[PDB]
Amino acid sequence: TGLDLGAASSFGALAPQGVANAGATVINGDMGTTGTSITGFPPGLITGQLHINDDTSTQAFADSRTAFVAGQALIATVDQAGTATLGGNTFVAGVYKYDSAVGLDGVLTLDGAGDASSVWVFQLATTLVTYASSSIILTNGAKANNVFWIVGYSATLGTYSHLEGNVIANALIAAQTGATINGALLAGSAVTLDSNTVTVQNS
Repeated sequence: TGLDLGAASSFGALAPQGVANAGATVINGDMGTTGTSITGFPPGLITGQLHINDDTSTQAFADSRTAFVAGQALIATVDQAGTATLGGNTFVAGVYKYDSAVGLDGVLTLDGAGDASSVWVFQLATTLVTYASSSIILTNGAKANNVFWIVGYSATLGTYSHLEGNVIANALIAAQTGATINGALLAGSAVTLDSNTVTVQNS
């Protein structure tokens, strides 16, 4: 019960209303927009293909929204209700449902429990915020590309934070200075970046 990102699966950063970057960002992956503005490359750099307003962009965007729809349609296996904090937890495979704003301060561990095909789907009804130097850790087989952050509004990643997983946001994804991602940023409005490293993971 992982999500298929389709043509989006090679993209480190994808958004309809553009990507804005500052600083020596490195995207180990493709980057695109169905709009026409990318700013800040250079000093940002990507290793893969740039797709600005072309067929790949259109298709990748649509698959990203498809994946988003699926991520929200899954039935939760853990209901976290109003819990506001992710940090300080170890979570095995699951569809975790949170009803409002969540933050990650400290360390969230994802425990593959011995099984590499472990899947996490975080259904975050509203915002995700991670804090400065917060981190997500993988253990016992957990793979980043089997982690899905389904963000009902927008995500903000804290300065020097580290995130594992595919971030699929309904609206904005803003990565603050020095945040690093093993995963992808698939936004419904814009992606903004500052001196980030985003490294697309496979399975």
